[PDB]
Amino acid sequence: PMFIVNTNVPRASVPDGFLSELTQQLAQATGKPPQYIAVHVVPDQLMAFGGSSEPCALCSLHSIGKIGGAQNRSYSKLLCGLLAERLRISPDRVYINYYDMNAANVGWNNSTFA
Amino acid sequence: PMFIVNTNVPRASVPDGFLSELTQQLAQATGKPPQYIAVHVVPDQLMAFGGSSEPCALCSLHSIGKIGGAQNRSYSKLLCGLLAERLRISPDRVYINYYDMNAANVGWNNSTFA
Amino acid sequence: PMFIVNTNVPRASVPDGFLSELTQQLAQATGKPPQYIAVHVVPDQLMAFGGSSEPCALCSLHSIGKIGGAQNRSYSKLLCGLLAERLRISPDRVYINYYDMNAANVGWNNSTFA
Ligand SMILES: O=c1nc(-c2cccnc2)sc2ccccc12
Ligand SMILES: O=c1nc(-c2cccnc2)sc2ccccc12
Ligand SMILES: O=c1nc(-c2cccnc2)sc2ccccc12
Ligand SMILES: O=c1nc(-c2cccnc2)sc2ccccc12
Repeated sequence: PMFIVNTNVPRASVPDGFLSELTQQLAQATGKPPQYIAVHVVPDQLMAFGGSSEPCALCSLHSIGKIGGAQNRSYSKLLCGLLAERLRISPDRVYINYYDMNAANVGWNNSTFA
Repeated sequence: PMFIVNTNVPRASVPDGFLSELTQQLAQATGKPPQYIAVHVVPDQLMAFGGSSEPCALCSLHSIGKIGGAQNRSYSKLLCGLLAERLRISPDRVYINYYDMNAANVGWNNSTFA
Repeated sequence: PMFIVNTNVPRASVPDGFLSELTQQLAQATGKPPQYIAVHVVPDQLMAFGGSSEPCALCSLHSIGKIGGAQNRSYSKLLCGLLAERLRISPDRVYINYYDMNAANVGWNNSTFA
């Protein structure tokens, strides 16, 4: 899986350990091995959410499966929780787009997962 | 809705108020209230379009609905117009990818939409 | 087509000709003229892959067609090869998401390709 967070919160506000925590928490949440989890945090972005430049985040989670109604609610609680606690971003200023990737459309190490 | 523009134009060339204008104009164009609209502008990027490093932009618009043939033509006219007028990017050096998101695949405020 | 690479490799380690090399190689691989190809490289990113911050890349390739099981297996070899040689990234620390875009969902030059 791959999780990306884009935020206007400054780099200095991203705690040491955050990438590791996202990796571990996402491994738990998706049930996929941590070695397959990629995480990408992009601070200091020029962003607005609802016209306001208060802290916000635009995120994506891509996974081959493990994406769906109840699962995505669980991920959103988890991930908004982490963004609120670690980056001090209000959950109502976060969007997370979820993508259920076909294995044939995910490349890795000179092939795909199909 | 979420609009992202990645461009090689420098940050200093992005006019004051650009994210506000994008918010307002996208609210009008999509019919969604501006509170729902998130905008993300990423200048100074290392990019090429057609092998040329002249000003260009790669953009995305994600929305739960309000995506379709005629609508996307209208968004393209609007958005290319703004990138041309405000960032001085030729419309023929802009790609905009449109994504119709299922509500269940959009997280917000500790949960997802439906 | 549009190819994006996000990587923790530093900017100074991205060769000046990489965007052009990618443009040319992707034109050959997709069978699309290079004028249609846009490339975006984002270095210096805060990323981890499998919980490690050794060099890695998260990439996407969007195209109106020319996307599919066999083609994506081929693109992965092409792109892993380029990332390994030019950016010194191990191919097992590369993900590439492939997106077959509907022409109606790709904006360009004030309109879409529909
Ligand atoms: O569910 C998975 N999703 C992966 C993914 C999806 C989209 C983008 N990038 C990566 S990689 C992976 C490797 C092994 C086992 C499961 C997975
Ligand atoms: O106007 C509203 N905006 C909302 C929203 C959703 C996502 C991002 N930003 C804002 S959710 C909402 C709930 C109840 C009543 C009004 C609203
Ligand atoms: O049209 C909407 N799209 C939203 C969206 C889509 C994709 C990514 N991020 C946000 S937020 C929203 C909230 C309530 C009612 C409509 C919408
Ligand atoms: O295959 C193509 N894909 C293009 C694309 C797709 C997704 C995102 N950005 C660009 S642009 C294009 C122009 C003319 C003829 C073919 C194409």
